[PDB]
This record gives sequence, structure tokens and C-alpha cells, in this order.
Amino acid sequence: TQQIVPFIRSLLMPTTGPASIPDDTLEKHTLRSETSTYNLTVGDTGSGLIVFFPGFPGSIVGAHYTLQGNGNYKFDQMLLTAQNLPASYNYCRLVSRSLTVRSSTLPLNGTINAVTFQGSLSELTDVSYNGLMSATANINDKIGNVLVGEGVTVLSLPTSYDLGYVRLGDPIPAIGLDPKMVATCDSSDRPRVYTITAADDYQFSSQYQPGGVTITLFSANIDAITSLSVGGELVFRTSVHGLVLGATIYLIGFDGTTVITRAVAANNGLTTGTDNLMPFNLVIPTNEITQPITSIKLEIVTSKSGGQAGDQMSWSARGSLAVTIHGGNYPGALRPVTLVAYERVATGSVVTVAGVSNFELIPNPELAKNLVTEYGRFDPGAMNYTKLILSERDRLGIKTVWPTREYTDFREYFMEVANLNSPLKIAG
Amino acid sequence: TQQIVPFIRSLLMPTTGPASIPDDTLEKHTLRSETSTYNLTVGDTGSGLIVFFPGFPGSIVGAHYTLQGNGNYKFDQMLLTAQNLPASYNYCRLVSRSLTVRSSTLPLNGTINAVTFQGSLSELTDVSYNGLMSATANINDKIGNVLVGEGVTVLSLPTSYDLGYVRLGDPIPAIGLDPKMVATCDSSDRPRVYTITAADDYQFSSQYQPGGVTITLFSANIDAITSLSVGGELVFRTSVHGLVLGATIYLIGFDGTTVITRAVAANNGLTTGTDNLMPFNLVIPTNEITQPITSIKLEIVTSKSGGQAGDQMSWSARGSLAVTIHGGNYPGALRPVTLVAYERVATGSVVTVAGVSNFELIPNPELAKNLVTEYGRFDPGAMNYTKLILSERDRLGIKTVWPTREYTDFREYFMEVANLNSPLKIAG
Amino acid sequence: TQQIVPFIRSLLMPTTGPASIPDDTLEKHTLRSETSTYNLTVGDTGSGLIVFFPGFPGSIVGAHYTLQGNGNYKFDQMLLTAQNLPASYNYCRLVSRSLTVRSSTLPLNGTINAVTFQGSLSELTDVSYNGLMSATANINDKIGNVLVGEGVTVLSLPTSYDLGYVRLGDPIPAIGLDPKMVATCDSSDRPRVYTITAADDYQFSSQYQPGGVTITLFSANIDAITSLSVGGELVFRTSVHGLVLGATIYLIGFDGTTVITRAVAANNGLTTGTDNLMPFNLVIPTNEITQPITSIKLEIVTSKSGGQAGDQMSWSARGSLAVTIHGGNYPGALRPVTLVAYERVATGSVVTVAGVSNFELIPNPELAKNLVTEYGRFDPGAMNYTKLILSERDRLGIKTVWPTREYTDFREYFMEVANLNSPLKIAG
Amino acid sequence: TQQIVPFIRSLLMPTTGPASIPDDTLEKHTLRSETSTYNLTVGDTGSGLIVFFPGFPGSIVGAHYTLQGNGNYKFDQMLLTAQNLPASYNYCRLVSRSLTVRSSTLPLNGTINAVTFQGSLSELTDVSYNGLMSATANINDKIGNVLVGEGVTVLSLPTSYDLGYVRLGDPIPAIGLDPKMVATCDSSDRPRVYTITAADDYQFSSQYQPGGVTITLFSANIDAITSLSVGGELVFRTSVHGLVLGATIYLIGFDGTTVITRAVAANNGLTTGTDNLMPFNLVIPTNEITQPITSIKLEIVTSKSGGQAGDQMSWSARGSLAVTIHGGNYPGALRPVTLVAYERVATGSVVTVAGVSNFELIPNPELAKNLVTEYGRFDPGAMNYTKLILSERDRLGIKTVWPTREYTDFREYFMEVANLNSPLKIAG
Repeated sequence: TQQIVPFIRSLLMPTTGPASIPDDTLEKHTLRSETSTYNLTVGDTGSGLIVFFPGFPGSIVGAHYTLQGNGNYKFDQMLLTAQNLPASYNYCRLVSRSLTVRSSTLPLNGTINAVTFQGSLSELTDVSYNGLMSATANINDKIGNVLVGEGVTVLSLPTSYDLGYVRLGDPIPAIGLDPKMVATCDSSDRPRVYTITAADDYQFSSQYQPGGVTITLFSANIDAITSLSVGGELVFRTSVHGLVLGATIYLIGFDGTTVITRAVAANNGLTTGTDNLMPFNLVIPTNEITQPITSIKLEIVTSKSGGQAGDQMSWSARGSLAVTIHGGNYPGALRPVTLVAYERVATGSVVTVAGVSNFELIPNPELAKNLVTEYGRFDPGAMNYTKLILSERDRLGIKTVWPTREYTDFREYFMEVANLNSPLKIAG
Repeated sequence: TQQIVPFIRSLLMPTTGPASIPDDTLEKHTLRSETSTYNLTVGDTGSGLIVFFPGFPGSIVGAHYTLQGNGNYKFDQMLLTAQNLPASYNYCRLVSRSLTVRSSTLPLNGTINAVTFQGSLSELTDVSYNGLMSATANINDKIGNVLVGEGVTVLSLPTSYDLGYVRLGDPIPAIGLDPKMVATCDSSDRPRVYTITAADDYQFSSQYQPGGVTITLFSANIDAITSLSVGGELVFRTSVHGLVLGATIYLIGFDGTTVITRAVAANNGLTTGTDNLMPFNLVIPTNEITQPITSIKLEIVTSKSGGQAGDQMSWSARGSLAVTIHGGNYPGALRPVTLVAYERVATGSVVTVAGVSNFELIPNPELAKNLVTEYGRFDPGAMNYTKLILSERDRLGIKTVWPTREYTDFREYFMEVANLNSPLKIAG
Repeated sequence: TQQIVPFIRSLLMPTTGPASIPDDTLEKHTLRSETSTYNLTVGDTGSGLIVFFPGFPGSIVGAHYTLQGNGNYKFDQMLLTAQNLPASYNYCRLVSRSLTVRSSTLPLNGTINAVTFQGSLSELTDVSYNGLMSATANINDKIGNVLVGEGVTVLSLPTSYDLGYVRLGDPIPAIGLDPKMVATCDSSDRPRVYTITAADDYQFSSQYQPGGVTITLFSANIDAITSLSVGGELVFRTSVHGLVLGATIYLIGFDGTTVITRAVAANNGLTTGTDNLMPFNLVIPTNEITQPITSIKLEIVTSKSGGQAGDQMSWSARGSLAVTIHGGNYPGALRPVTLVAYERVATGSVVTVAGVSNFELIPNPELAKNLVTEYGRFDPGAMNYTKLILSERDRLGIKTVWPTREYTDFREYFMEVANLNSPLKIAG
Repeated sequence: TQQIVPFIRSLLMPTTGPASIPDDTLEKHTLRSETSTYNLTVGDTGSGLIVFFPGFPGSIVGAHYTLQGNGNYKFDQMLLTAQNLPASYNYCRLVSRSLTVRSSTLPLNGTINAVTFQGSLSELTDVSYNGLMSATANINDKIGNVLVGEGVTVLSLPTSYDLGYVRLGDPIPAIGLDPKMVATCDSSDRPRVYTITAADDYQFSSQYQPGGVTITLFSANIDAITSLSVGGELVFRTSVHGLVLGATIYLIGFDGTTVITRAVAANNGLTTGTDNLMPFNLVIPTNEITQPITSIKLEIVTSKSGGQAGDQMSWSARGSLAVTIHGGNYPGALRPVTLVAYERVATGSVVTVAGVSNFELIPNPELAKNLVTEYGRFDPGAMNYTKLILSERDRLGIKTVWPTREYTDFREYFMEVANLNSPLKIAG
């Protein structure tokens, strides 16, 4: 270590400030840091879960959920950046990030368990306080029973560099008749695609009922935080006359609550001996998503025009759907997820979250008039040193989740050289 | 500088020839240079605007517009590469590019203003001769009142390396009944997505009128040069019987002229107390786009079957659309835009554009039979030197827009070493 | 670092003592340190805001405000220096200053957010606990959710050196008939001037009403802590006979409460078809200002001598005013403002403020008889070292707001050399 | 010269970019460059005059005047900065500036004469094409008969460093009833004060006349570009009954046209054997000043209520006025003035002005949320080198007005070292 490599200093200690990433991605950008401060309130059970998205290239930092008496979680609020980046910048890239979770007030207060899972939120098999501990085999990606008073620090380690600049959900110039009109240029690069074969000649059969018979064709776990779109088509075949179908797609949250409900086809009559097409042309905007989506399901209501006591309704469906979450496969947008769970904490106490997030940004047309952009500072060996450090990650003890006390000791063990400036003022 | 780094020589002086990009993107390719020569004719006002796409990975170099008496611009023609690359190659990657704009004939002739904006064409706030000067805060990305006789040189600096190979709009083998059938494999990687929430329970209300009442629901600025597609769905609710809707999407150009007009739904009757779906399944091919698209708008016509004097027509719309321009977020396809504006130039004089564009290409199946491809020439320190140069960009005076005189002086200040060949013929 | 530079030691650790500023401002002065100790009491909401003026060249250190249930702040008291400097010195200059804010008693107690804004108090866009965090883009000028028990330290970094000596509001020898007569020589150098064009042929129109019709012509945000003066003139034109005007200027505080109310013109009759002048010759002394002024507004009352039911009163005003706060533009008198906000703190607990302020002073005629003054100690490289330090401010982590724990670690990391005295007693 | 001193590079070649000033004025600021582009049109006489304010700490760069057939000049327009600085920043400081004036179009075209006067505009004794040449004794501050086709370059040399930050005429938050209300915090530091003793017992005497007898009491040359205020008081004594006075202050421009007219006292009756006070409480805002003010005069109209053929009106005036132009004495706000005069140029041809202005700025509250500020880059010997250069100014040929050809040769003779970067990429 000669002095200190700006990037490494930033990667390991985000609270220090931003630094350009030493990869081959050469863009004229600007560096900024955004703080995240939140004072969460503990529920009745005294247990909760904070879902962090350490690699998210934007202002969405995470989401808080409180555990309830019945065992289910309840969405509280989204953890964001001090200010909304998309309102001022168009393109973004994540450099480093660290967050600390600890208790600050009391009405001494429980413990914390945390892990860094290498997958999206819905892919987790167990999200219970104790279950987390087995989300990864990596020992430096998990930490157990840390006193809340002490706190836990979440460090964001990379999941591949040389990633392109992600476009934020910035508002694009537009005018409309509707006051609630929203037009944005969303994160598209590197989209994730879920392919659900809802039915392959599925035989439906049930007796008549006033109001209709409702069934849930399928229910799969998908993940989404920002805009997504659903495409595909289901074909229905029938022998019975006068059958009317009703289809609705539900986007469910982590807490099991319905986040978004869209009617795919309401009041659709079926013709006998012919293919009845039911297209899916859903486009869900970012502002409509109030909390991370965890699963998607489709309900189909079958009703008859006439109807008696026992008419036996029946149809055959065949078709596949394609759920496409824009920019979903971009490393960090959904991929790495760090969970910080706490329990036994006093009811009514405050759990404080404080962090810093560093980005490489490109201002929007208006701000670009006064914001100067430049190419990254050049310093060879920065990337090599980073690769070296990451290579010896386990033997250096560089964790993704740390007990704040240990992280503070790491901040002084490391960064031992801050030698002001050698004879430059006495140089001549 | 040991002799000269092939890449740096190419980056700073594109007119010299092509060179492989020293990033981690290892593909067997071939290097070619394509010239661009145009003799534009000056309008009545003597003022015009040339929109350049310096980082475009293809044969589209820019577009020329002439300013008219009423103050609006008028599309002239597209500035392209000597020959159409997609006709001979499938994949492409941009290396370097430089273009010069100066007057050559006269019926002494005005000045030029130019800037390099870090965003797409429609994102610009001011496109007037004098307004440009404030598009960027960067001093080396703007240049003012340069004599047209002298000329201005546009240099293309990078906006991130390690970019994948873009697929050109190459024609794909296909046969059809229609003679005007076009089948191509377009630029898809890194798509840009605009999400427009056209209405959220928007209440429409107006009296009957023979022919119908037309309204413009919304109008947003989007950008597109190559193929794009529009998806989404609008849901209409009504209480009045016998209402018929007509919807049309218009893709407007920079000059305000309609480039592409597509009817989304013509003659669509509305049912009372039910959700009336109006799907959007538009796919606009590249050849249909005659000039850069700047904005998109949707018009809805409401007509009644019966009709009297005062029937009061009314409906409620709710829905979001998703405009997806293929390969839009790929750095250079739409992102950097350099504008060269000129004024006070004599009417009828010739404004000459001359440039060279260097690419890394992959031939199509037919040409690949005689075109040999190889991996880039290896020379360590090429990328590092590039990063160094770009790092000290401002203190070196490396501009994106130069006064030709200053650029020529830069070509000799730099590239001082062209030492033929040291004792190689006398080596042994 | 050779031993330690007296100035740098003082700048970075004000609690150490005073040191002369190494600029070109050579005056015979004396160095003194003044402590500031306060035990603020927390309100019902448990949230408050402390406004600091780190660069103030005098005994005014800041002001405390408590947040109330309705959301508005309420002035508590002014934070001052142990003793009133103007009572003993005439001229002053600020060297360094540090203050610490932390809880000391409890009836464990909330958190703190702080930032250093580069502008006066009224220029702030958001003064809420969470809003502060976005007052600056600079990461070392903000700090979030720091435990109150731990505390936050406010360090005063320079805003330009080579500033002249400011004259304190010292009492000047004078005798009068009034016992409440106050005569002082205020801070004048570098005055700030606000130019408010209240009206440009503004048309007033309203019906008669017993008592008069009152309207607020304008309301602008201005800043003032010490004496200010208001000048200018408004011209009124009218067609209606017997109109009487009443004008009053109000100087509003940060908490929205009226601090100073001055009647500009009471009972002023208007003449038809002639220019009616309404001069502004207001001079507000320092002792009349009980708390920082945030905005200034002008109310005009229009009443008629006769009066009926509907007489329609009307006049036309045209004129500009000039608010001049003496010594307002002197760096530090109003410019830098550091806000320390706290919340979730127990009601009734004590928030302790402790700091030290170092000055370069010039005694008044009486004290100058026993106070010896000398020119600054000469030591070359002091200013250069300061510039070096300030230059590498971000990479050294020199903040304006620190979490007391981190500031204490900084006090030992730095100032590592306090080598008593090398062989001077054994020299000979 | 080791490489090149950032400041010196900026001072001598402003078109290169901004650099922090190496004085003792340590403020956290940001550096920006603002272009100035104008295409002036030549008058009928083919002669004109461009008045430049090289040291102006703001967006006002100069003013253009055309010479007319009768010999008087006629204001054309103000030469400003690309964008209005006060709209985005609050405080400013000038670093360097250069402007070039040359012809670009023709319907070969005359010559140019230029000089740099060490005083404000109105203090010039001769402003004719040939008269300028004698404005200074300094040979490097004047240049004669330079071909317009070639051009003249205006370089801004310093007039004292260690100047404080000037506050721009930024709009301050305020609300009013009048739509044309303007509230700003103007440049106050370092005000200029003109003291005019209009009369010392001046005896007036003239016969009656219907309408009144108008006389011009005095007319003095003063200078102002931004807001100013007029104070003072005139006392009138008389023996004749029923005398009515009318007073009006006129602020005249460079072209002799009235810029601002304010009625001081209209319809004022005089009482016999008593002191009749006529106060001056004028405050002229910046937006009301359409062109530089050159002189101020006061007209007094004396009319009688009765009136006959020969009543002989008479009064005695005694009093002094104080014209105070805010921030007038700040070096550069009014002080140095460079005049560029041209003649014999073809009528209808274009005279192009192009320049760059570098500043040290402090963003307003809103912009400060995303604009990062830092202390100047530290590099000892920068100021010393500057003093050295300025010391040998005459023997180095560093002019304030240059023949563009000679300035270009100076740009290459100097700045010979732009050695990219010595073994830093090969360092290790």
C-alpha cells in the first residue's frame, strides 16, 4: 500500500467518499455520495427483518418488514437514498456502499442475525431469524447473534465489474390530458425473463354457481422492484355453450399482501370448437410498485349466462406466459440481497439505520448544464490490487456483514497510512 | 510514448486508420475505415443545425436540419457512411471517429457553434445556435463562433469501453409473398425503456359532434433512430351507450413533422359497466424511420353511433404504456450527441462534411468466406495509456469539438514520433 | 510536521488554544479564547434544531430552537460566548472554533443529524431533521443519525483568509436624556444588500371597509443578526379622493414570530393626480433584534375618510426598496451556517453544548491601557501547510461536523508529536 | 516552468479553462468557465465601440455601441455570459478572461484600435477611435490599427488579488402582490461613493411662466452598471409666497440617452422664512438599468400658484447629495475598462466577439445540494511565479490588448511543455 488506493479506500470504507471504478468502462461521469438515514420503530413481537439490496444501482436501498404475532411479516416502508437520484441524473453506476443497523432508543435489547444471499428475495428458502444463518455456506457472508446495542455493519462487495451504466427511472419530457400521467425511461439493459407454462391442455371441470367458480391456475415466485411487463397468451377450448371467463393477474409482495392487481380479460365469451385467445399485454410502471414483488399468480373465473343446478362447466387451456422485469439481471438490481433480522428487541424502541452509497453518475439534460463530467482518475494497479484483495478475501476477513465493533477495528487496522503529504510544500 | 500506441493514434486521429480496442472484449474481428462525404446546401435563413451521433456503432453518422423563416427546423437528409455496413457485416463495434464541417463554395460566411451533449437528442433543453453553448458545463466539450471558412472538427471520445459487439440491422434470409417484405436482425443488446402512464382514471367529458371529438391524451419525448416497439394497454370505462373509439400513435421527428403514424385501434365500441381493453402491439421497423424520432403522442377520437345536439360523451381511462427502443441504452446508439450549428452563412453556399469512422467488424456468412478475422493485436499498456490520457484530458486540451485550425496544430504537436524503423534492415 | 504548526494545531483542535492567522493581514493584536457552555432543555416532541454560525467574528455562536407539536419551530435562546466581547474589545477576527453537542441527563436518547450549509439561514430549502442531509453535496460537511449520547462535534473550517478586522458592536462614548439610549459602532465592512422591487405600477382595488383593508405587498427572505437599515421609496397614484394609507414593515424570525415591527407611514393622505411619496428611513439597532431574522414583509392599510357601502378604493404603487444588513457579506457573519438537529430525545433531558472560540482581538481604549498587543508570531510555511491540508481535505477526512467519537480518534491520530523540548536545557 | 502552473496557464490563456487563484482567500468553491458569443452588426458609418469590463466579477462582460452620422454613439446591446450566473450561484470571484473581436462576414474591412483604461467608463477624456490611443501611457495596454479581419484579443490582467467573494445579483426568496416584484441580494462589499454639493446658498431668479421655469442644477459623471442609491437633502429658502417646486433626477447613459428617470419631489409648496427640506431617498435596482450609466443630473421646476406677467420667482438652495453605487469600488466591477473601437468596416458586415470567462463560484442553496465545493488545489510558488511574471510584464510582452496573430504566437512560444505524463503508468 503506497499511501492508499482511492478505490480500495472507498470499497472497504464507503463512508469515506466515492471513487471511480478502475475497470474498462470509460465514461465521462461525476462522483457523488448519498446518505441514508432511518429510525425504524419496533413492532409488538419485538422482531423484524430488513431487506437490503447492497448492489442496487440507484436510490432504492432496501425495505423494512415487521414480524407479527401470527408469524407473517408486514411491510413497513422502503429504505431509500437521501434524495431521489432519477430526479437529477439519468445514468448511474454503483461504486461502494455500507450501512449500519443498531438500536438507539429504549422505552439490553435483543440480538441480530444477518446474511448475504446470492440471489433475489423470492429465491430464499428460509427467511426466519434463525433460518437465515444457512442461506450461504460462506462464513464471511453471515454473522450471528450480535447485540443490537452494538450494531451490525453491512458492506457491499462487488458482483462483477465492467458493468454498463444503468439508466435510472428518470422522468422524460411529456405532456398529457391526465394529471396523473407518468413517463419515464427505465432500467432496461440486462433484463430478466421468467417463462411460465401455465397450462398444457389442462382440463377444467366444475358445476355451475351464481357468480362463477374461481380458481388459481398457477402461482410462481418472481422478483421485481422496478417496472416489469407480462406477455404471452392462453388458448381456451370448450364444448359447452355460453361460458364467460374472467382473468386477473396478481403481483404479491413479500408480506403476502397484494401489491398490484390487473384484470387481463373481463367478461370474455367462449365459442365452441374454436381456439379462444386470451392475450397478455401488461406493462407495470415503477411508481405502481409499492413494495418488492415476490410472487405472481393468475386467477380465472368461469361463469355461465344461463345456469341451472348441475350444468357442469368445462374448458381446456394451453399456453405460456413471459414475465420480463426490466433490468432484472443487471448484477445488483435484484441479485445480491443482504438480510438483517432482529429479535427480542423491546417494543417501541428505535432501530437506527445509517449508511452511505457512492455512485458514478451522469446528470440529466438540465443539470448537465452546470455539472462537469470527466473520465476516471487514472491509477494503474488499482484493479489488480482490488483483485488481489478480493482473492484473499477469506484470509483477510473481509465480510459483507460485520459486527460493528469488528468493522471499526478493521477501519483502523487498515488505512494505517494517511501521511498528509510528503515534502511537496518544501519541494521548491 | 514509444513510437506510438496504435489505439491512441487512432482515437486522437481517426483519419489515420483503425486499430483494435485494448479492452477485455476478445473477439475474432477485422478492422475497417469508412469515409463520410457530404455537400450540404444552405437554406434561405443561412442558418442550420447538424446533429451528430459520434458514438453510433454503425453507418448512421448524423442528420442535417435547416432553420426556416418561421423558426422551426426542417429535416434535410441523414448523414451516413460511404457504404451500408449491415449489407456486408453482422456485428460491429466503434473504435474512433472524426468529422470536419466547413464551407467550400460561395454564391466570409458566418460562424459555427458546437457542443457535445451527454444525452439523446430529445433530452436537449435548448437547440438554438446560442443556446447550445450551455448544454454542457465542460469547457472542452463546447466551442464558440468559429469561422465557417476555417471549420470545426468533431472528435469522438469514448463513453465506456468493454462494450459488446452490436448487431447491425443486417437482412436475414427470408422469402415472402410481399415484394416489400423486410426481415432483419436488429440491435437488441442494452435496450432503453420508456414507461408512460397515459392515464390513471382520467375523466373525459365532451358533447357530441359529427365525425367525433379528438383529443391528445399525452405527448412525451423519446428518442429512436432504429427499430422500436410499443407495448401496454389502456382500459376504458363508460356509462353512455354506443360510444366508438379511435386511437392513433404518432412518432414525431426533430423538425416536428410526423415520421410514423400507426392506428392502434380504429372503430372500437364500448360496453357499459365493463373493462374495455385497448392493447398496444406496435413494432416499428428500422426502414420506416426516415429521421430521428423526438417525441411520441397518442390521439383518441370519440364518436357516437346515434348522436343528437347535446348527448355528453364520457369515458374513464386507466393504463400504462411501455416504449422500448431496441439497443437504445447501448453507449453511443443514442447517448452522446454532438451538435454543430451554423448561422449567417450565405444562402446557396456549400457546407462540406468530411470524416472517417473506424470499426471492429464481423462479416456476414457470405463475406466471412473470404474475410479473415483475427484477435486484436496485443500490446500491454495501451489501455493504461488511454486511461492516463483521458484522465488528464482537460490539462491536455483534448476536445470533442475543435476549431479545425487548433486540431491541426494538435496533430503535429502530438504524433511527433514516426521514426520509420530503427536498424531492422541492418540488424542481420 | 516539525513539532506542530501553532495555527494548524488551533484550526483542527480549537480547544487547544488560539494562534495568529498566517495571512498578509498584519495587525498588532492579542489572542484570546472564549468558552461557550449551555444546558438546553428538550421540548415535548423530543426534537429540536441548533443553528450554529461557525465563522461569526464575535460572541454570537448560534441559536437554539425547539420543534413543536404543530410542526413549527420555537425560538429558545441565543447561544453566546462566555462574556460579551464588544464590552472589552473593538475589533475582532476569528481564528478557529469547535463545539460539541451531546446529551448529559435523562428523566438511550435519540439521534442527531448535522450539516454545514454554504449560505445564510433563510437560504435553506429544507430545515427538517431528514431534509438537512441534502443541504450540501459534500460528504464531509454532513453526518447522519449519530447517537446523542455519543455526541457530534462541529469544527469550523475557513471561508477565505486575509479578511479584515471586524468591528464588534462596541458601545461608543455618548450621553443622552433617555436612559434607554444605546450608541454603538457596528460591523460595517463588507455589507450585504437586498434590492426588493415591491411594485411596478401595481393596481390595487377593493371596496370600502370600516377600519381599512390590509394587504401584504411582498414578503422576501433576508438574513440579519446584527443591525441593518431599510431604504427606498414607494410612489402611490390614485383617482379616488380622501384615501389614507398605513404602512408597516415586519422583520420575521426563523420561528415565524415577529421580531421587529416598524411603522413606515401611519395616517398618510393621498392627493389625486400627483405622485405620493412614501420614504423608507428605517435603522434597526442590534439590541432590538432578539433572534435571527429570516424574512421581511410590508403591510399596507388603505382606509377612506368618508366611506359608504361600495366606494371601491384604488391606488397604483411603483418603487424599490434596499435592505442593507451591515457587515452581512463578511465571510462568517451570515454565510456559513451549521445546523445540528436532534430527535427522539427524551422529553426533559438535557442537551449539552460546549465549545471554545479563538479570536485575534484589539482592546477598547480603556483595556488597551493594560493589554499589550503585538504582531503575529512569524513562522513561514504555516499558511502553505494550511493550504496543503485544506487541499487534501477530503482524502484526510477533515470534516465540519463529526461524530465526537471519530473526532477524538482524529485528535490522537493527528498531533502525534508533542516532544516537550529537545536538548535546550542541556544545550549549554 | 515545471510542466505548467495551473493558474498561470489560466491567467495567460483563459480559453484553456479555470484554475483556483493562489491567494490567501481560502473558500470552499467550484471552478467554472462561461463562454460569450456575439455577432454584432455594423452601422451605417461603419464605425463602432465595444466597451469591455475585463475584471467584472459576474456575467456582465461589456456593452456595444455604434457610432452614428451625427457623431454620437448609440447603445446596441449588453455583452453577457452564456448564462446568467446569479440564477445559479450566489458568490463569485474572477480568475481570468480573454475575448476576441474580429470580422466574420462581408456584404478588407477596416481597422481596430484598443486600450485598457485604469478607470471607469465616465472617467475617460476621449473615446474616439483615435483618441483612445492616449488613454494610457503604458505601451502594452494599447494597440493600433489592427486589421479587423485579423482581429484583436483582449486579455484580462489582474488589478489586485486577495479580493473577497462578490455576491451576484441573485434573487432572494420572496412573495408579493405585484407580479413585477424583484428581490435580490446585490453586490455590496467595497461600495463607491460620490459626494455632490449641488448648491451652497445658490440664488435662483427668474420671471413667472405658465408651466414653470426648468433649470438643471448640476450634472456630474458617475458610473454604475448594477444597483445604486441616492441620498442627501437640499434645503430651500424663499421670500416669495406660493412657490411650488418639482425635482427630477436623471441617470444618463454613455450614448447620452436617459436610462432612468426618478421624480424626487413633485408639487412641493414653499413656506416663507423657513427651511424647506427636499429629501433624496432613491434606490435604483439592477434590472432597471438597461445600459451603463455615465452621468447624473438634477432638474428643478419652479412654478407659482397665482402668476401674472412679471412676478420674479426666487429661492435659495443649500445641500449635498451622496450617490452610492453598491460594490462600485470592488476592483473590476467598474475600475478597469478595455475599449475596442473599429472603423472603416463595411456597413452590414458582422463583427464577431468570442471569449471565455473563468470564475470561482459558490452555488445557491438549491444547486449547493448537488454541487460539491472544495478548497483550492495547493501548489506553492504559484503566486510567486505570478508575481514574477507580472513583474517582468513589459519585458515579456504580456499585453491586455493583442493583435490576435501575436497572441496566437504567444500561445505557442509559451506553454511549450505539455508532456502528457512522465513514467506514472510504468511506475509500478
